[PDB]
Amino acid sequence: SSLLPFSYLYEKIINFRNTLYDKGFLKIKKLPVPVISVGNLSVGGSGKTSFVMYLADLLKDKRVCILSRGYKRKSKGTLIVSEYGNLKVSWEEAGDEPYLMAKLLPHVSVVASEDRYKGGLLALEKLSPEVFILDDGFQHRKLHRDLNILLLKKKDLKDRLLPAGNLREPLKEIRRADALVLTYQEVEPFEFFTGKPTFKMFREFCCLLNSDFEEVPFDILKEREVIAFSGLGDNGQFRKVLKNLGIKVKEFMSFPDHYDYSDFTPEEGEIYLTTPKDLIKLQGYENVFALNFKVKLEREEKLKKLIYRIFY
Repeated sequence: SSLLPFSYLYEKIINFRNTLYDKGFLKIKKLPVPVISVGNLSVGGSGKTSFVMYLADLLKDKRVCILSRGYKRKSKGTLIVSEYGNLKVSWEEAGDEPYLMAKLLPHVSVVASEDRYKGGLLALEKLSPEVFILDDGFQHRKLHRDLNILLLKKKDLKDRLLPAGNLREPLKEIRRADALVLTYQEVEPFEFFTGKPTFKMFREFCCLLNSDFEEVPFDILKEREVIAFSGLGDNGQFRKVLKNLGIKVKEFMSFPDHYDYSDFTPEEGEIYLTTPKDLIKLQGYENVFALNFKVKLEREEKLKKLIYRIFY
């Protein structure tokens, strides 16, 4: 209960901030080329990362560049992670999120930068792309965006601001979005009424991903028990997924959050499962995999059309 005052305080700061942006007291910068945004209001499991990839496949016909956050100080403030598939740095230097994104999109560039506008400059100069994509840039109002997509899960509506709840901004800020994406339909379906474009989003278990991030069937799991493991405190969520899919787990294994899997030595002739985020660190050990979900989006044709109009 003692956290609610802080929440009230936090609300004042955030609303004040947004207010400044609403009435043009703070500058919103513009890039010479189009900019699409993807984000959400809360912390924790979001599904934004899933959408970005799906989005990228819709722009396969064009020159795409991702503008990642690349959290932390150990960046220049700007850095090129991938030149259309080709990784130019290590996962240690680039971070887990951008690196992973780079592999999953072999035909797309990735740029890590705290400041996105600065990321754009380097982008246009060297890679010369046609379109940008902001992952988790809904709060980043510093940079203008033609298409501001916002993601919402059923939990978000029933949640509160930090530090009590999980929201970073009040639900009233939904209005800023140009289009909505209703997430987690596969477990908790719901509708939302705005007048804005709206799309129902499902995630479905499709296959596995090996270390080279090439798809392999999940039939290999049948009639075999597996040894699952997770690098951090996501185990409660990870196990839940394993249980719902109907995968038989003989044992679970948890590791320290910062564990880089340097000293692990896998038994021969055994199958292992883990998270994609951790899989990137296990290139070489030829019998470990990760779960792979793909986005099933209704009214796909309409979404492209939404996207297709911003290029003029």
